[PDB]
Order: sequence, then C-alpha cells, then structure tokens
Amino acid sequence: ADTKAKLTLDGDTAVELDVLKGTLGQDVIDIRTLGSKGVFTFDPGFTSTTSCESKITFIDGDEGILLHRGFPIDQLATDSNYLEVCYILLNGEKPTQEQYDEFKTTVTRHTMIHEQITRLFHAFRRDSHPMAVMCGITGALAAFYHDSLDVNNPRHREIAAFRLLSKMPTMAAMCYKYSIGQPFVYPRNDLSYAGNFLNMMFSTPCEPYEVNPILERAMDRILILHADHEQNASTSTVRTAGSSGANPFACIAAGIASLWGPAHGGANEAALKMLEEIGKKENIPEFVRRAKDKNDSFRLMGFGHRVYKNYDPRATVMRETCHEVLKELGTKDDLLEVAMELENIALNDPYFIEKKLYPNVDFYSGIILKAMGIPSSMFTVIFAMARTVGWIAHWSEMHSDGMKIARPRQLYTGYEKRDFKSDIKR
Amino acid sequence: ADTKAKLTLDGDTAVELDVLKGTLGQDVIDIRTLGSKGVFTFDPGFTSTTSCESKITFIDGDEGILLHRGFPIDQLATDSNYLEVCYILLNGEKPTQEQYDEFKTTVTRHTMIHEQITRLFHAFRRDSHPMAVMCGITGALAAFYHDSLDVNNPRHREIAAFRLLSKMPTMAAMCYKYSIGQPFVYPRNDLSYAGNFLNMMFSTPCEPYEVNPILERAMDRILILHADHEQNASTSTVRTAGSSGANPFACIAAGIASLWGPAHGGANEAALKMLEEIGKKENIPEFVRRAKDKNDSFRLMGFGHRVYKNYDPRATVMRETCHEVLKELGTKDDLLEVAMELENIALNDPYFIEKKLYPNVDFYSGIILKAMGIPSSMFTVIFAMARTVGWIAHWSEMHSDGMKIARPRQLYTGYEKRDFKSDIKR
Amino acid sequence: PIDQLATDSNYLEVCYILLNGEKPTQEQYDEFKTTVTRHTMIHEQITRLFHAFRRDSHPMAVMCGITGALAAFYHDSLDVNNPRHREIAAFRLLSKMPTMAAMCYKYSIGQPFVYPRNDLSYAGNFLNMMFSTPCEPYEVNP
Ligand SMILES: NC(=O)C1=CN([C@@H]2O[C@H](COP(=O)(O)OP(=O)(O)OC[C@H]3O[C@@H](n4cnc5c(N)ncnc54)[C@H](O)[C@@H]3O)[C@@H](O)[C@H]2O)C=CC1
Ligand SMILES: NC(=O)C1=CN([C@@H]2O[C@H](COP(=O)(O)OP(=O)(O)OC[C@H]3O[C@@H](n4cnc5c(N)ncnc54)[C@H](O)[C@@H]3O)[C@@H](O)[C@H]2O)C=CC1
Ligand SMILES: NC(=O)C1=CN([C@@H]2O[C@H](COP(=O)(O)OP(=O)(O)OC[C@H]3O[C@@H](n4cnc5c(N)ncnc54)[C@H](O)[C@@H]3O)[C@@H](O)[C@H]2O)C=CC1
Repeated sequence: ADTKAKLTLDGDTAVELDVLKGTLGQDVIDIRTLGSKGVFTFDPGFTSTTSCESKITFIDGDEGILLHRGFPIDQLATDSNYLEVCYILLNGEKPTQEQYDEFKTTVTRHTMIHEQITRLFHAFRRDSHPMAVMCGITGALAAFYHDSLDVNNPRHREIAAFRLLSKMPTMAAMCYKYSIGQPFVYPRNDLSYAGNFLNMMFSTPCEPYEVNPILERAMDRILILHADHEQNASTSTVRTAGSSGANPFACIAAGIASLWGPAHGGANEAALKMLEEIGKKENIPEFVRRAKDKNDSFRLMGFGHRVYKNYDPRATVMRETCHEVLKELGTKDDLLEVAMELENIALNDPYFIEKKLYPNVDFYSGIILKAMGIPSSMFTVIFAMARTVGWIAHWSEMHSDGMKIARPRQLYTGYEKRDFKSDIKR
Repeated sequence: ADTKAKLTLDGDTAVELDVLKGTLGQDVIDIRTLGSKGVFTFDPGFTSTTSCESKITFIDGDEGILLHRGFPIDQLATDSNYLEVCYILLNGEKPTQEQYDEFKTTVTRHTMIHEQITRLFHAFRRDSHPMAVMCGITGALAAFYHDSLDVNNPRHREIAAFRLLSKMPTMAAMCYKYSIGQPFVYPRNDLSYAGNFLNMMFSTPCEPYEVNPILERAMDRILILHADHEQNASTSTVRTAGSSGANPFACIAAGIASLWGPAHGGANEAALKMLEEIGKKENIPEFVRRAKDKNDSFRLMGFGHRVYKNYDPRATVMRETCHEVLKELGTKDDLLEVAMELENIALNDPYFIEKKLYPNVDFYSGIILKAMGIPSSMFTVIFAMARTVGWIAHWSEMHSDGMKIARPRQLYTGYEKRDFKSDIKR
Repeated sequence: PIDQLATDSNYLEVCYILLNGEKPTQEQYDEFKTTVTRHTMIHEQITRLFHAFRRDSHPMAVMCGITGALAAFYHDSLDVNNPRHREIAAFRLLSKMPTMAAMCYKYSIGQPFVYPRNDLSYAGNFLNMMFSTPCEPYEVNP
C-alpha cells in the first residue's frame, strides 16, 4: 500500500479510483465504479483489462514461474500425483490421507459411463478425428446427465465435476479405440488413474496387458503438467460460457474445442503434417524440414511460448521424464532421434535463437506419447482430458465467486437509423 | 460528443487518453496501451469495459431502440422475411432481387443433413430434452464437416455459415420428432424457410400437410424477432470461443447451451411448468405464484428484460401476430385466454409494475408457439435456431477484427509460493 | 410345510419338489441342477430385443415384453401336447427367467449385461448378474 493510494481520471469532470494489489503480480486500478459514472474504456482483447480474481494458479511468464495454489509445478510434477494435484486445484489445500482416500474412491467409483452414451460413439464415422468425437460426446453429456445441470446448486456442481474427472479418460480411450477398430475397454478399479488410462488405451481381450510403472508415471506426469495453466483462450471460454448459466458438461465441451482450435488453422494444419511425416534423418537433420517456414506453426509442434519468456517451467520435468521413458523403451528409436536433432536446432540455430522457438512442455510430451505409440491426433485429447480439472476449478471459482453475469458494452460504428425498403419481390 | 472531450489518467504523472465516438450510443475511452505500460484496469462484471467495436446491431436500452445494420426491428419484422434479414445481418445491406435469389437458392439446397449425422439421433435416449439433443448434435457436426473447420480460410467460413443456416431448422425439427416418436421429415425445396420448418415439425407420412399462411408468417416473424440481439451472454460465449479459433460448429454449440443455461435451475422450468400446464383463467393466476415463483420465475416466463427500460420493441409486432394467430386458429386459442389475464396482471399488479416485469416478445412468442402446438421444451431450440444467423455474423465480425483472442488477465490473490510436502500415499 | 422348506431346502430343490411331487435323491438333484445351470444364457438375438426398449421404461414392462417374445425364438418347443416340449420349455423358463430379470435391471440403470456363471448357485448367480460390473470382481455375501 505504498503509493497505492489511488488514481484519478477526468475529461470534463474528475473521478476517484482505488489501487488494488494482488498477493503476487502487478497492481490493478478498480474501475468497477466508472460504469455508473458514465465512463467506459475500450479494450478489444482484454490486454489492459483484468477481468477476475483468482487463487488457483499463478504465472509470471518472464521469470518462468508456475504455481498451483502456491505450490510450484516442478515439485508437484515430481512429488505428488494427478489426483492429489486435482484435489489441490479444487480444494486449495493438499489432502489428508482420509480426505485423499475419499476423493480417490469417489473418482474411481464413477469411471464407467452409461451404456447408452457408449452407443453414441458408434454413430460417428470411423475415419473421424478423435478430438472431434471427443467434443461430440462431451457436448452430448447433458442429455444423459440432466440430473446435475443447475450450477446454482452446490450439489450439482459437485456431482458434475466428479463425473467429468472420472469419465473424461474413459471417453478419451474410447475415442482412440473407436478410431483403430479395437473393442472398448472397461475401467478397472485396481488400477491407478494413469495405469487405468494406458490399459483402456492399449489392452485387448486377446492377452493381459501389463502397465509399465515407468510409462505409467510418465503418463501421470504428462497429466499433472497439463492440469491447469491459469487464464488463457480455452479457460476464458469455459468462464464465459459458464457465467451464462450453461451446464458444466457444455462448458467443458467448449473448453475442449477452444483447446483444439489452433490445430485446424490451415497454416498450422499444413505444417504439423510436414513434421509428422518428413523425417528420414535426411530432411529434419539437414534442416530440410526446417528449410520451409513460410508459416510458423511452431508452438503447435512444441516450439516457443506465448507467456514464458525463455523457457516453459513445465518442460523441465517433462524432458527428464522424456529421457527416462526413451531409455526404458529401449533404443529402437531411429526416427525418434529427430527429437534429439530438433532440440539441437531449436537451441543452436540463430533463427530459433532469435525468434525464441524453444522446446516447450508439449515438445517433450509429444515425444513421450509418440514413443508410446499414441497417434498424433490423440495428443490434444489427452491434454484436454488433463486440463479438465483445471477447467472445473476455474468454473467453480467463477460461479462460487459472485456470478457477476456481465452484459458487455460494444462501441457501435455501423449505420445510423435508416428506413428499410426491400428491393425484392420475394 | 457531450462530456466526451479529452481525458487524462492520473497516477503520479498525466496519461492523456483519447475519447472514441460511435455512430450511435456512448463514446468510450481508449485504453488499449495502458497495460502495454504495466497499468491494468480491474473490472469484473465488465461494468465499464467495452468488449469490442461492432457494426451489426444497435440497442438503446432506455429508448427501446433495436437496429439491424441500421434498420428498425419493426420495419424488418413487418415487411421483410427471415432470409432477407439473414442476408442483411450477414452482408450489411438489403440484397438486390439477384443477390437474394442467389442466397436463397444456396440456403435451400443444403438443408438436408448427412445420413450418418442422422444416425446419431437414435443413440440419444427417447426421454432426452430436445435442447440437450440439439446441443449434442450441433457439437458433433465438426466430426463430419471436417472440410470447413479453418476459421481463417474464407471459403471454409462461408460453407460453415451456409451449413449452419441451412441445417439448423432440419435438426431442430428432428429433435422434436425424436422426442415424440414420430418419423423424421426431409426438407422440401419448394417450401419457404418457415414453412419448411413447420412441415418438418408437424407433417407425418399419413396425410399431406397444409401450411397455414398466417402460421407460416407468424413463425417467420418469430425468426426475425430473434435473429440477433447485440453483445449478450450467449453471443459473448460465441465471440470468445471463436477467438481461440474454435471451429464454427463448436462455437454455435456453445451459444446454444449458453442460451439454454439460464433455464436449468430447479426453480426455473418448475415455475415454467405451472404456466402452460393450465388452461383455466383462475388457476395459473389468481393468488398463485404470488410468491410461489422461485429463482427468476418471472423473468423466465417472458416478463421483464435487463436491456430495455420501458418495453421490448420486438413485442410490438409479436403481440400483433399473436392476435392474428389466436384469431385465425380459434380452436387452439380461446381456451388459452389465460394469457390476457397474465398480461393484465403484468400491466397492473403493483408487484409487476414495481419490478418492471412488463411482457416481452418471448411472452407473445410463447403464446404463438403454445397455440401452434409447440411444447415449451422446444421454445429455446427455436429461439436458438433463429439466433444462429446472429451468432454467425458476430463470429465473422470478431474474425474480421483479427480473430480477437480472449485470454485476459487475472488479479492473483491466492497463496504466495509455498513448499509442497505430501506425507500421504496413493 | 413352507417354514421347513424355507429353512431346510433351497430354491432348486423346492422347484424340483413342486414339479416332481417328491424330494430329490442326490442323483436326481444333480441332474436337475445341471440341466438348469446349462441353459441360463439366452440367445444373443433376444438380448438384441432389450435394446429396442426405452431406458426409461419400467423393468416389469420390459420383463413382460421379452417373455412374451420368447415364442418367436423358441418355436421349437411350443406344442404342449408333446411331453418333450413341455419339458424343454419349462427348463428354459427356470434357467432363463433370472437372466432376463437382471437384464431388465441393468438396462434400466445403464450398466452392461452380465453373463450367467456356472460356478455360482442359482441365487448367487442372480445377485452377480444384478450387481457386478467389469470394473471389479463382485463377491456375493453368503
Ligand atoms: N461425489 C458424489 O457424491 C457423486 C455421486 N454420483 C452419483 O452416482 C450415481 C451414478 O452417476 P454416474 O456415475 O454419472 O452414472 P452414469 O449414468 O454414467 O452410469 C454409470 C453407471 O455405472 C456405475 N459405475 C461407474 N463406474 C463404476 C465403477 N468404477 N465401479 C462400479 N460402478 C461404476 C455408476 O454408478 C452408474 O451405476 C448418481 O446417483 C450420481 O449422482 C456421481 C458422481 C459423484
Ligand atoms: N456456399 C456453397 O457453395 C456451399 C457448398 N457446400 C459444399 O457442398 C458439399 C457439402 O454439402 P452438405 O449439404 O453440407 O452435405 P451433407 O454432408 O450435409 O449431406 C447432404 C447431402 O445431400 C445434399 N443436399 C443437402 N440438402 C439438399 C436439398 N435440400 N436438396 C437436395 N440435396 C440436398 C448435399 O449436397 C449432400 O450431397 C461440400 O462440397 C461442401 O463444401 C456446402 C455449403 C455451402
Ligand atoms: N432338459 C432338456 O433336455 C433341455 C434341453 N434344451 C436344449 O438345449 C438346446 C439349446 O436350448 P436353449 O438353452 O433354449 O438355447 P437358446 O436358443 O437360448 O440359446 C442359448 C445358447 O447358449 C447355450 N447356453 C445357455 N446357457 C449356457 C451355459 N450356462 N453354459 C453353456 N452354454 C449355455 C445354449 O445351449 C444355447 O447354445 C436346445 O436343443 C434345447 O432343446 C434346453 C433346455 C432343456
């Protein structure tokens, strides 16, 4: 509260405005009182504008810091596990053994989805992108779970949330199986959250599948590292749709579509295919696949970052995890040595150095998932799946906040009142 | 500009911000660069922040004014038709006979949906709410229409717009047919937009259907009166989803759910149940929901509005059409004259005048709909079907602005960094 | 007396008693229980019938539906004037009724159908078909 006294605005008359500060991050000037005084600002993008108060996740992109409930991501990535991290994001505190047991038991008990929903997957085409099917099923949930749609009911929010945490991975693995023609696999209660997901993704009735504890921890880590990322395009969507009263399932569905968004962006789309194919230690290495950048599409391949200035804090543990997985799966990684090739170019190439296309958290998750035999199309599905807990938290905080349903202003510049005189005769 | 001359932001030095003027409405303060210098405004509920600049629709709350590309809603609803209004909202000017016939042809020849998309209907439960099915189906279209998901490819955007505009009526009709267990009706390239919808809604293979001209016109007007409504909640969901780059169908599915949202409260449809549930002057109204109403339970049955001060300009023509409909029908009106008592109560009950709970277009819209035999479980599906052209116009505009992404800032008031230690186990 | 049977015998032996007029020898009983146990699973085409019903339907109504539909699938034992038909039909009913019942239930709650297990008693098998899921092994409380 140093010089945080307060500031003033004026054009023909003056106004008082308080200076609010956060526990971390810069100060903000409250203008919640200017609307009434007849004063409005213009910020197409919400860059200069702060629209909410949160205590979920804290980010300082310049210093490469990411905290979830004060707890640093690196620690959580190595010291906790997805469910405990989930428990932390939604409850604001680490769990006691008892609270945790109860939490994990509630999740584990509702992993199986209604058989009528399963019947939905079968109406989709086999050739469809699993991310698209994922948005389809999740957006269809409200028709089957109409018993917990009222967000103004804390008991509904509770049930809906858990339904999502438990069922997302089940839905995800069904999107995959469906895309490769193998039978759906039921959740198993004796398996951890991650071990159960790998089993639903890979096992068949032909033989017993055994999850490699190493790959299981890696998957668990891929999840923790994608649970939440503070304010962003997809979290804003979840918040915006949420404050309109939209049911939780629909909210999570719009978040999933917002996450997928940049993928089918034409310029990005074209390039991503260029990577997911051109790689015969001829091209990629001799910057052959990198002698073609008319479109950047870098972060979509895991290069550079919007928030973080020099490195993706989440990428520290994923790289070491990445190293561990590769050594575990033995060295029959010919093509997947372009991974080592690209990292070298991202760091040593003057271009990448200058424009800072440094490997982010996805560059390594991508390498881990590939190493596991997971198709490229299932990447964002798994990220959206993990990001779900983060979306619930933001949604819960949004409502359980004050539900200040905002009815935004627009600066109009269209035609002035004019009379209509159709030129058609129908 | 009146008090909109020049303004200076004062901290410990002066920051002169300029005042922007709109062709109609309020002048705003330019603050696009403030954050660009560290200073962030704080405004939840967006009481002062102008979400964007738009040329589509103008609303003057206290003046009960509503314009679409400059034309008064009264003029359009009376001497225009839904398609022509679609053209104007989308193109910015009324069409020539040639532009209209070209636009109409395309709209009619894309009204049939892919057969597989029609299979997905049979996977939902027969007791599913029409609106939840409408959301589920819409949120699943991206899986099929993968050739039109590039939000940046103008050709993709055009196809996506025509696809949504053409098929929405087809799908809304099927949601009704599936709910009551009647076979689905195909589009009729020879019928008009509203007539085709009426045909798909009530025709059966058992006998040919007659499209009453007064009902045909009533419906088209309902479509016109709901074509668009400026920067509201559902549209903010669409603009924000589209900002991330989410595909056309995902954004509209988000809009639908968002438009349905303020109707999930167990007190909502509950009070909206006793309403239509009775056809007896002295049942629904004398001495009943005096307080029997719960959440909104006023504002849900077509009473009042948070944008307009004195009245809803859309109700004018809607109230006129209501008479024409109840008059024309006879059989489906008279025993439904508990409307006049509900309206009378609104125009004289001290409680209603005290809460400005005046009858809005949706009150008169419901009457026309209840008269035509449409169940209240279809009302918002129909309102959404019409609003889609609006969502499409705003989504496009947001794009034209440069795909204005919505990833705002937060005021972090949570835990400062704190070590993480887990003494438990999973 | 019913009190004795309720405490001293078991459903199948009681079934054997109602249809044969006498309590069973070990051999007669073994044969009886083996005949029942061997036909608990129903034709997969009948199972396809359950799925044409609405999920919201009363399980008693679905029960009357499937049982009244059996003659179309088991047209091989409809002539009551044939003692061999009566025999087969009867057993089909004793074995399949519980299977049909648990399918009506599962269908009403959205869980997958559970196949009969031969290692389980008539009642233990019914509880398992009513309650187990593929997610974990179900253990019937004796
Ligand atoms: N935290 C809480 O109190 C929660 C309570 N529920 C309640 O559970 C009931 C079922 O809800 P849904 O899970 O949405 O059912 P749903 O309609 O998807 O149907 C799934 C069925 O399979 C069962 N199931 C799912 N996973 C299972 C597993 N791993 N082991 C054994 N059974 C499993 C479910 O209990 C349900 O019977 C409802 O009453 C719901 O409100 C659901 C989530 C959380
Ligand atoms: N503005 C334009 O030129 C548009 C072109 N298209 C193109 O048309 C094809 C997709 O068309 P969709 O209708 O989305 O196919 P769809 O996947 O929805 O399947 C419907 C099929 O029946 C046809 N059809 C639809 N409505 C009809 C009607 N009322 N009468 C007779 N036939 C009808 C469609 O052309 C298509 O063959 C693609 O090539 C797409 O790019 C789609 C929309 C707009
Ligand atoms: N007491 C007797 O002699 C009886 C003879 N049958 C005969 O058995 C044959 C099949 O009749 P349904 O049972 O009505 O077949 P059905 O048409 O329902 O089809 C069921 C199929 O699954 C088999 N099955 C059922 N439960 C089984 C189990 N627990 N273990 C292994 N296999 C099982 C059946 O044998 C049959 O192959 C026919 O020839 C029928 O006449 C049936 C009942 C009694």
